[PDB]
Amino acid sequence: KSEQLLRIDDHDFSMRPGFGGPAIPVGVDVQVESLDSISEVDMDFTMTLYLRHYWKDERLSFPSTNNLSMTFDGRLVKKIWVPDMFFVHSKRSFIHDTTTDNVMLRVQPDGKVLYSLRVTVTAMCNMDFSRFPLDTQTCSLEIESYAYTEDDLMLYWKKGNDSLKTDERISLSQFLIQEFHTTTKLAFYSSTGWYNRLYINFTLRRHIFFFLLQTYFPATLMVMLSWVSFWIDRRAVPARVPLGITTVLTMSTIITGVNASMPRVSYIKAVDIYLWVSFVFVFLSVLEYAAVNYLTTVQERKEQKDTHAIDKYSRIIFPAAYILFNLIYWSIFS
Amino acid sequence: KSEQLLRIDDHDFSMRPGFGGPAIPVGVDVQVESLDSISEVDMDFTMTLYLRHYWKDERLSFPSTNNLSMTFDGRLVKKIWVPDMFFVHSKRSFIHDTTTDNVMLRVQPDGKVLYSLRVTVTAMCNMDFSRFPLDTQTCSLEIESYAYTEDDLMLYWKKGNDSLKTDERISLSQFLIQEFHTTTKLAFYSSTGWYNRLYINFTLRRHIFFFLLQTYFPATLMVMLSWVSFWIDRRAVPARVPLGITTVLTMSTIITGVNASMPRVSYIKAVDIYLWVSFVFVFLSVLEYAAVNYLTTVQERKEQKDTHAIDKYSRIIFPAAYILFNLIYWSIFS
Amino acid sequence: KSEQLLRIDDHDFSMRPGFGGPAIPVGVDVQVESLDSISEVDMDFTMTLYLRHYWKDERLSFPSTNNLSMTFDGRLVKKIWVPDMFFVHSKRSFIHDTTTDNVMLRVQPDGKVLYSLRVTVTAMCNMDFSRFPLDTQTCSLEIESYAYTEDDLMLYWKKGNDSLKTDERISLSQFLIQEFHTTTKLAFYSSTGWYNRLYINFTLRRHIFFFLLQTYFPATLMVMLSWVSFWIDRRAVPARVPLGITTVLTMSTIITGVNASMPRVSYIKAVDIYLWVSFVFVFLSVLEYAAVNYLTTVQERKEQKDTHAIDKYSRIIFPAAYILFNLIYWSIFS
Amino acid sequence: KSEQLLRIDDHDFSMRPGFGGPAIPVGVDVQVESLDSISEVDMDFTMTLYLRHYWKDERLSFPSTNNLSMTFDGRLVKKIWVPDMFFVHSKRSFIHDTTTDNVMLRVQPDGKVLYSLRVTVTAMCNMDFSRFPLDTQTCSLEIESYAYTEDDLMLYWKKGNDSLKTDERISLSQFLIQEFHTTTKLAFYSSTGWYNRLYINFTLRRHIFFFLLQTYFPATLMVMLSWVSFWIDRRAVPARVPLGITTVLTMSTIITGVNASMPRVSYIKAVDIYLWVSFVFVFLSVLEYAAVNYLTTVQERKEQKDTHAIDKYSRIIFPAAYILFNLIYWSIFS
Amino acid sequence: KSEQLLRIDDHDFSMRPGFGGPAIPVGVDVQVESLDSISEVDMDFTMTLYLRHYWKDERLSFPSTNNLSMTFDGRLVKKIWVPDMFFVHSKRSFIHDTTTDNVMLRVQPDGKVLYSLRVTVTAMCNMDFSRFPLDTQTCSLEIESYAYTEDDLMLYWKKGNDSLKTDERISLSQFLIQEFHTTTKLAFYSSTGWYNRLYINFTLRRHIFFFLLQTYFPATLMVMLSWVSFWIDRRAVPARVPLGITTVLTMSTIITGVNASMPRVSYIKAVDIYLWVSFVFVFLSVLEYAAVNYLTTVQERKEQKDTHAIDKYSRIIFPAAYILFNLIYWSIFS
Ligand SMILES: Cl/C(=C\n1cncn1)c1ccc(Cl)cc1Cl
Ligand SMILES: Cl/C(=C\n1cncn1)c1ccc(Cl)cc1Cl
Ligand SMILES: Cl/C(=C\n1cncn1)c1ccc(Cl)cc1Cl
Ligand SMILES: Cl/C(=C\n1cncn1)c1ccc(Cl)cc1Cl
Ligand SMILES: Cl/C(=C\n1cncn1)c1ccc(Cl)cc1Cl
Ligand SMILES: CCCCCCCC
Ligand SMILES: CCCCCCCC
Ligand SMILES: CCCCCCCC
Ligand SMILES: CCCCCCCC
Ligand SMILES: CCCCCCCC
Ligand SMILES: CCCCCCCC
Ligand SMILES: CCCCCCCC
Ligand SMILES: CCCCCCCC
Ligand SMILES: CCCCCCCC
Ligand SMILES: CCCCCCCC
Ligand SMILES: CCCCCCCC
Ligand SMILES: CCCCCCCC
Ligand SMILES: CCCCCCCC
Ligand SMILES: CCCCCCCC
Ligand SMILES: CCCCCCCC
Ligand SMILES: CCCCCC
Ligand SMILES: CCCCCC
Ligand SMILES: CCCCCC
Ligand SMILES: CCCCCC
Ligand SMILES: CCCCCC
Ligand SMILES: CCCCCC
Ligand SMILES: CCCCCC
Ligand SMILES: CCCCCC
Ligand SMILES: CCCCCC
Ligand SMILES: CCCCCC
Ligand SMILES: CCCCCC
Ligand SMILES: CCCCCC
Ligand SMILES: CCCCCC
Ligand SMILES: CCCCCC
Ligand SMILES: CCCCCC
Ligand SMILES: CCCCCC
Ligand SMILES: CCCCCC
Ligand SMILES: [Cl-]
Repeated sequence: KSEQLLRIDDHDFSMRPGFGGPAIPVGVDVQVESLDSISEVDMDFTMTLYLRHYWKDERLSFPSTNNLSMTFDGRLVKKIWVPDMFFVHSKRSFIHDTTTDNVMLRVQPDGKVLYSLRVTVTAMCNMDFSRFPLDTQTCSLEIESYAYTEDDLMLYWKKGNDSLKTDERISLSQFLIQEFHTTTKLAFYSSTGWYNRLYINFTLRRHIFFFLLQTYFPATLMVMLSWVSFWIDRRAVPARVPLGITTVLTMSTIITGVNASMPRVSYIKAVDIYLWVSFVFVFLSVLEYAAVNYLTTVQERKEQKDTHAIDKYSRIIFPAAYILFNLIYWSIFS
Repeated sequence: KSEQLLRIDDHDFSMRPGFGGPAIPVGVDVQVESLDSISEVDMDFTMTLYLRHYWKDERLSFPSTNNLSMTFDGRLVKKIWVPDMFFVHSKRSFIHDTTTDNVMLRVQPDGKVLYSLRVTVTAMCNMDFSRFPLDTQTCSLEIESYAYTEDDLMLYWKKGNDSLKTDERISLSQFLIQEFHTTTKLAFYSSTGWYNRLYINFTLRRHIFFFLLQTYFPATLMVMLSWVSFWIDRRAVPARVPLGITTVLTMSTIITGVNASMPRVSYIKAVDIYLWVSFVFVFLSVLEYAAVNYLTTVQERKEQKDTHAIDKYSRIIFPAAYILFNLIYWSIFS
Repeated sequence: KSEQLLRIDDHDFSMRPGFGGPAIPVGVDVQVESLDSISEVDMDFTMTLYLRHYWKDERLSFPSTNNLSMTFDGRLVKKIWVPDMFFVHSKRSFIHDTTTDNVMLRVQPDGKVLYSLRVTVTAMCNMDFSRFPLDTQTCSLEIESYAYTEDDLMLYWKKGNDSLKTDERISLSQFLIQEFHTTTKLAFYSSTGWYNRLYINFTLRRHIFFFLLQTYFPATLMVMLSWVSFWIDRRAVPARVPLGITTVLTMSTIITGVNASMPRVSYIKAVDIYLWVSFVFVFLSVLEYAAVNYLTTVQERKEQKDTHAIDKYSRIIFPAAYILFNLIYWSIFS
Repeated sequence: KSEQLLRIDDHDFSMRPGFGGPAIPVGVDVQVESLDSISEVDMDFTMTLYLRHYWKDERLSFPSTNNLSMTFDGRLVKKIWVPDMFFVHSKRSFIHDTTTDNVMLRVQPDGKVLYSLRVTVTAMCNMDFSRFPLDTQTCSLEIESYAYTEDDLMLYWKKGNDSLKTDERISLSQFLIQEFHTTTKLAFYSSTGWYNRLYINFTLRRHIFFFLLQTYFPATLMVMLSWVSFWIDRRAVPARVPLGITTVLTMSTIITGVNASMPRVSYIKAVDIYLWVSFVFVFLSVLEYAAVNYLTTVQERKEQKDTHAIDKYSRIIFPAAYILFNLIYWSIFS
Repeated sequence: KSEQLLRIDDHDFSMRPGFGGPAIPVGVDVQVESLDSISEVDMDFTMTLYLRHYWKDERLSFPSTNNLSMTFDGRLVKKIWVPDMFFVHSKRSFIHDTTTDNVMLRVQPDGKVLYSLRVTVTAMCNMDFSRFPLDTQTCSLEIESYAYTEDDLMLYWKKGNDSLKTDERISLSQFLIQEFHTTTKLAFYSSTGWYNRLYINFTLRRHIFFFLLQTYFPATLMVMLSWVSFWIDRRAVPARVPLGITTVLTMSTIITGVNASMPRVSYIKAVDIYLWVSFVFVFLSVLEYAAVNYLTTVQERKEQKDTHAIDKYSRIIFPAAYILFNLIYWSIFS
C-alpha cells in the first residue's frame, strides 16, 4: 500500500506544518483557460482556470532508492493538511468532477508537494456607464486564506509576474480584452487580524465604430433632412407641414428602436444626450414654419383690407448652432 | 490529537450548555459583502454576507501553559453543539464550499467560542408601484432560531448598532441604497411559544431625472405640437387634417414604446395617468377642426343658396387647461 | 446520552406503530408563509410553507420525574419510524438546509410526537384563458401518503378548517388572492388500493380597470375618429384619402403593440374579438368614401358629355351598429 | 428485525436471479401524471410519470403463517438486485425526494416483487416546421436496459396496450394532444449485442383558426385595400400617390410584427410565402399608377405642342390573379 | 461473492497496471447521441454521448471453467484502478444517474476490461460573425488525461477513423451539420510535461435563401421604389415631397425590425453594410428633388421680374451606380 509509505496515522494532520513557529510560505500559480460570460445588468463575469499550490511538509517524506515521486488523486486530500484558499467577492463557484474529481497531488521524496485543481467562478465587478458607448471598465479576481492570518501562513506569487498565463484564444463577443497583470495587498479584519490578498487585473473596451454607424449616423441625417424645408416655397403649405410632422415621427421611431437595443440601465448616458438634443432641433424647425405662415397670412389680410426674412436667417443659423454643439460635445466626451 | 484535548466522548453534545437552568445568551455580528440582484416582478432580492456567533461552553475548556487558542474547520461541527439559526421569509440559500467548506471554529482555553461562515440568501420583499417612478421601497432580512424558545436561548446583537458593517462599494444598477440599521422584536408561535427575531433594514430609490427625460418630455412636446394647427389657415384642409391624424399616430407609438420598457406590473401607475391624459388632449384637438370645417361649409352653402371664433377661443383655452392639470398632478404626486 | 433513554436498539423501526391491527391516525396542520411566483405559459405556481405531523408511539415512551419533553434535530429521523408524505401533481420541491436542516422532533414522556419541517414546492395548475382579461382561476395543492393505504394509515386534518393559517401579507404582483379553505377526498389506485388525499384551495382574479384603460379605450377612440370623415367636404379628396389610410395604420400599430404585451397563449380570447371587430369597422369607412368619389366623378362626366346620400346615411348607420355590437358583447362576456 | 426474515447475507445480490440459465422476464407498467413544458427552439419536451416493475426472485422468499406481504422504502434497494432501466435519447432526469425518496418495494411470501418510483424526464423530439402553422408532430419516450442483453433479461409490456394510463386533465397551453399508444422493437449495438426497447407515442396539433385570424386576415384586407386606387380619378395625383406608399408602409409593419411573434426558426415556412407574395402584389399596384401618370403627361404635352385603358384592365386582372394564387396555395398546403 | 473471485484486497489499486515500466495503452471509442443546444452570444454548444475505454490488467484475472465474463455496475469503480479522462475547454458536465448510475464494467477471464458511461457536456467554441449570414464555423471537443503523462499512459483511438459513430437523426434547428472526423495531437504543460490529446471535429452552415428573402429583398424593393419620383411631374410638389419622406420612414422601420431579430453581436457585419448603403441611396433621392424645386422657383421669379436636366440624368445615373455597388459587393462576399 502506497499510503503506508507515508506514516499517515503517526501524525496529527489537523495542525499546519511548522506549528508553534514561523509561518509557512505557500506559493501560487494560475493558468486562465477561458472567459465564459459577462452580465452588464447584474455586474459580474465568469471564468475557468487552473489553480496550483506549492509548499513543503517534512511529515510526508518517504525513503526511496531513486528520485521518483508518487502521485495521488483527490481521495488523499481528506487525510492530510492542505491550504484553505477561497475567492473574495464571489457569487458562486464549483470544482469540475467528470469523469472524476479534477484534483491531483504529487509528493517528492523530501516532502515537497504540488496541489492542482480545475475550477469555475463567478465574481462581481462594479461598472460605470456614464460615458457609454465610450466607457472603459476594470475588473479583478481576488484570492485569500479563510482561517489563517499572516502570522501562520504567508501567501505569495511563486514567480512574480511570470506566475500568470492566459490562453491564446481568450475572447468575449462584445468586448476587447487587454492588460493582464498581478498585484498583492494586505487586508485587515477587526474580528481576527491581517491577511495577505492576491489580485488578477484586466481591462475591457467596446468597438466604437459599430455604435457610431448604428446610432449617431441616422440622427445626424434626420437633422440635416429637416433643414430642406427652408428652401421650399412658403406658399406650398400642404408640402411644408406634412414634411415636418413626418420628420418628427421618424426621429421618434429611431429613438425608440435605439432604446430597445441597449442594456437596461436606468440613468443618463452620453448617447441619450446626443439623441435628445437632436430631437429638440427637429422640433424647433416645425415652430419656425408655423411663425412664417401666420405672419404671411396677417400681411395678406391687412393688404386686402420673395423669401421671408425668417427663412433667410434660419438657413444660416441652424447649421452653425448644430456644428457648435458638436464641437462642444466631442471636446467633452473625447 | 487535538480532538483529545477536548473530552469529546465524555459529554452529551445533543443538549445545550446550561441545560436545566437559565437560557444561554448568544451574540451575533454581520458583515455584508454585496447585493447581487433584485427582481421586481417576483419581489425579492439576493445578498452575500458573513455570519458570526459568540457563546461560552465550559465543556470545551482545555489546559494550557499559555494563552493560545485552537482553530478547526467544519469537520468538528458535527461533534459538538452549535446554535441553529435560519433566515425567516427566505426562498433559497446555500453555504459556499470552494475550495472547501467556508466554516471556521476558534476555541479559547476557558471555553469561549467563535463560529463563522459565509452564506448567500434570497429573501422576499413586498413592493408597491402605485407612485412609480417616484416610489420608495423598504426591505429587511430576518434571523431566528428554529427550535429554541427564549426560555432556552437568548439571541441578541452583540454590540448594538455597531454589530453591522457594510462594504464600501455596495451598489445596484438601477437603485440608490441608503440607511442601514438594525432592530429586534419578539414573535409568537401558537405551536411552541415566544422567539426573539433580529432585523436588518435598508431603503431604495430611483433616478428620477432619467425617467423625466425618457417619458414626460416627449409627451409634453407632442401636446404642444398639436396646438400649432390653431394658427393655420382654416381653408387649407389638406394641411390641417393629416397633421392631426399624424400627431395621434406619433403619440400612440410613444406610449407603446414606453410600455415595452417598464417592468410588467399589471395595475395603474402615475405615469400611465399622465400619458393617457395627454392622449385625450391630442384627440380633442382633432375634433375641434372637424367642427370648424363643417360650420364653414354650412355657411358658404347657405350664402350661395377672417379667423373663426372657435380657433380664437381654443388658442387660449387649451394651454390653460393643460397648465391647470399639471399643477394638480404635481401637487398630488410631489 | 439522551438517545439511550429511548430504547432505540430494542425495537424494529422499519414497521409502523400498531402493526398487525387497526390503522394509526395521523393529524396534519399547515402554515403558508408566502407565494413566490406564478407562470402562465407553463401553468404552475410556487409556495413555501410549514408542515406539521402529530401521532403517538408507545415505543418512544421514557420515564421522567417531571413533565418535560425532549427535543431533537433531523439526525434522529433516520433512527425511528416517521410518515412518508409527498405532494401530488408537483414538478419540483426541496427542504431548506441553512444553516442546518430545518427539521424538528419533540417527544412527550407518554410517546406523543410532533414532527415539523419547512419546504418549498412547485405545483401544476390548469388554466383557461378564453375569457381573458375577465377570467377566474382556481388552484390547489394536494398531500398524500406514498406507500400506506387507508387500512394501515388514516390521514386527516387535525382541527378541521382551523388547521390552515396564512400570512397576513401574502400577495402576488399581477393577481388578487381570495378564499382559502380545505377539503378531503378518497383516491383509488388499481396497483395498490385506496388512499386518503387532502386539498388546499384558493382563487385568483385580475385588475380589470387597468386592462380596460390599456386596451379597450384606444380602440374605441380610433373607431370614433374614423367617423369624422363623414362630415368633411367630399370635394376635398387630398384630405379624405390620407385620413382613412392613416387611421388604418394607427389601428394596426395599436393591435401589434397590444399583442406584444400579453402572455404568449396561442388561441382566441375575448379581447382579440373586440380588437379585430374594431379593425373591420375602420376598414369599411375607407370603402365608403371610395364609392362616393367614383359615383361623383361618373355624374360629373355624364353631365359634361350638397351632401351625397351615402354620407347622410352613414352618419347614422355606423354609430348605431357599433353600439349594438357593444351591447351584445358586454351582455355575453359580462 | 424484518431484514433478518430475508436471508440478506446468505446470497450474492450482485448477480441476477436465474444466473447461468434462461433470461428472467421483467414486466413494466407506466402511469403518466402530467406534461410540464415543451421547447420548440431546442426541440424537446418534459414529462412526470410513475414507473412500476414486476419480477420473481426465489431468494427473497420468507415463511409466513398468513398471506401478508412486507413493504420497504428505498433504503433496501442497495442490499438486493434490481433492474437497471434508463431512458434513451434523454437530456436530463431526476427522482423526487420530498419529504423522502419516492421509492417503494413490496415483497410477497413466495418471492414476487413490485418496484415503484416517481420520476421527471426531458427528452428530445425532432420537429419539422415546413408546413407551419398547419404542421403535425409525433413524439416518443423510450425505455431500455443499460447492461443486460436479451439473453439475460427479457423486457416486455406487462398487459399489452392496457399497461399505459394517462391523467384525465393532461394538457399543453399551445397544443392539442391525441393518440397515446405503445410499441416495442429490438435494437443492435456492435459493442455488446441485441436489446429490447419500449416506446410511448403521441401526436400534437395547433389551433388553426387563431393563426388564420391573426395572420392571413390582415394581409388579405390590405391587398384588397390597394385595389381602391383603380377607381379614383387619375387627375388627383396628391391623393393617388400617398395612398400607395402608405399601404406599402402598413404591410411592412404587419410583416415585422408577425415575425416578432413566431418561434425563432430560421428557414422558410408556408406563412412566409403567403406574406411575401401579398407584399409583391401591393408593390405592383404602385408601379401601375406611375406608368399611368407618365403616359398622361406625355399625351398632354404632345397635344399642346375618361378612364385610361390601364386602369380598366387592372380592375379585372388584379383580383383574378390573386384568386388563382389562393386556389393553388390552398390546394398545395391543404 | 463475485468480488472474492477477484483478489481485491491482495493488490494496491492506487497504482497503475505495469507500474515501474512502459506506459499502458488505453483505447477509446465514442458514440454521439444528440446535439442539444447552441448559444451564439456565449459561444458554446452542448452534446450527449457514450464514452468507452479498453485496457488490460493482469491483477483482475480469475479462473473459469468456461469463457464467460462477469459484469458489474458503478459500485466496483471505487475499488479498482480506472483511467481519469476529462474534457478540455469545457464549462460544465455531468453523468446521468436515473434510475441508477449509468456506468458498466465487464471483465474477461484473462483480465481485459471494458468501461462504459453516458455523459452530457457543454464546451466553448470561438465564432466569427464578420461574414454573417454567409459565415462558416468549425467546432471541436477534446479529451485528455488529467494526471498521467505520455510516459505512464498512452491514449489513442482504438480503430482510427472507425471509432466515431453518430446518430442518424442528429440535427440543429438553425444550422446544417457536416463533416465529422477525428484527429490527435501532443500538448505541452510546463508544470508537468507532455500529454496526448484527442479531437472530434465538425462544421456548421446556415440556410442562405431564408436570409436573402428576409433581408435583402425588401431593401432592394424600397430602393427601386424611390426611383419612381424621377418620372413624376416636377410641378406636383405636394406629391413629390411626402413620397420621399415616407420612403425614408419605411426604410428606417425595416432596418430597426431587422436588427431586433439577429443575435446581439456588437460589431459590423456584411448585412449591415448592405442595409446602410441602401439607406444612403434613399436619402440622396430626396436631396435631388430639393435642388430641382429651388432651381425652378429661381427661374420663374427671374422671368417675372418640359423635363429638367437633373431628372433626365438621375433616371440613368442612380440605377447604374446601384448595379455597380451590387457587383462589387457580391464579388467580395461571394
Ligand atoms: Cl428614448 C425615448 C422614448 N423611449 C423609447 N423607449 C423608451 N423610452 C425618447 C426620449 C426623449 C426624447 Cl426627447 C425622445 C424620445 Cl423618443
Ligand atoms: Cl399604453 C397604450 C397601449 N399599449 C401599448 N402597449 C401596451 N398597451 C395606451 C393606453 C391608453 C391610451 Cl389613452 C393610449 C395608449 Cl397608446
Ligand atoms: Cl394582432 C394582429 C396582428 N399581429 C400583431 N402581432 C401579432 N399578430 C391583427 C390581427 C387581426 C386583425 Cl383584424 C388585425 C391585426 Cl393588426
Ligand atoms: Cl419579415 C420581413 C422583414 N422582417 C421583419 N422582421 C424580420 N424580418 C419581410 C420579408 C420579406 C418581405 Cl417581401 C417583406 C418583409 Cl417586411
Ligand atoms: Cl440599424 C439602425 C438603427 N437601429 C435599429 N435598431 C438598432 N439600431 C440604423 C443604422 C444605420 C442606418 Cl444608416 C440606419 C438605421 Cl435605421
Ligand atoms: C445632465 C444632462 C442633461 C441633458 C438634457 C438634454 C435636453 C435636450
Ligand atoms: C454635423 C456633424 C459635425 C461633426 C463635427 C465634429 C467636430 C469634432
Ligand atoms: C474616440 C472617437 C471620437 C469620435 C469623434 C467624432 C466627431 C464627429
Ligand atoms: C384612477 C386613475 C384613473 C385615470 C383615468 C385617466 C383617463 C384619461
Ligand atoms: C407644460 C408643463 C407645465 C409644468 C408646470 C409645473 C407645475 C409644477
Ligand atoms: C420630485 C420631482 C418633482 C418634479 C416636478 C415637475 C413639475 C413639472
Ligand atoms: C370565434 C370568434 C370569431 C370572431 C371573428 C371576428 C372577425 C372580425
Ligand atoms: C361606444 C362604447 C359603447 C359602450 C356601451 C356599453 C353597453 C353596456
Ligand atoms: C365587469 C366589467 C364589465 C364592463 C362593462 C363595460 C361596458 C362598456
Ligand atoms: C421556396 C418558396 C419561395 C417563395 C418565393 C416568394 C417570392 C415572393
Ligand atoms: C381572397 C381570398 C380568396 C380565398 C379563396 C380560397 C380558395 C380555397
Ligand atoms: C385546413 C384549413 C384550410 C383553410 C382553407 C382556407 C382557404 C381560404
Ligand atoms: C467597414 C465597412 C464600413 C461601411 C460604411 C457604410 C456607410 C454607408
Ligand atoms: C438590383 C440587384 C442587382 C443584383 C446584381 C447581382 C450581381 C451579382
Ligand atoms: C452564395 C449566394 C450568393 C448570392 C449572390 C446574389 C447576387 C445578387
Ligand atoms: C423660429 C423663431 C420665430 C421667431 C418669431 C419672432
Ligand atoms: C405656434 C404659433 C406661432 C405664432 C408666431 C407669431
Ligand atoms: C432664427 C430666427 C430668425 C429670426 C429673424 C427675424
Ligand atoms: C453633460 C453636458 C453635455 C453638454 C453637451 C453640449
Ligand atoms: C371642440 C369644441 C367644438 C364646439 C362645437 C359647439
Ligand atoms: C365630428 C363632427 C363634428 C360636427 C360639429 C358640428
Ligand atoms: C374651446 C371651445 C370654444 C367654443 C367657442 C364657441
Ligand atoms: C359603403 C357602402 C357603399 C354602398 C354602394 C352601393
Ligand atoms: C372600391 C371601388 C368602389 C366602387 C363602388 C361603385
Ligand atoms: C351605409 C350604406 C348607405 C347606403 C345608402 C344608399
Ligand atoms: C403596370 C403595368 C404597366 C404596363 C405599361 C406598358
Ligand atoms: C417607373 C416608371 C414607369 C414608366 C412607364 C412608362
Ligand atoms: C394589367 C396590365 C394592363 C395593361 C393594358 C395595356
Ligand atoms: C442631387 C444632385 C444635385 C446637383 C446640384 C448641382
Ligand atoms: C437642400 C437645398 C438644395 C439647394 C440646391 C441649390
Ligand atoms: C445625378 C446628378 C445630375 C446632375 C446633372 C446636372
Ligand atoms: C467592407 C467593404 C465592402 C465594400 C462593398 C462595396
Ligand atoms: Cl394637396
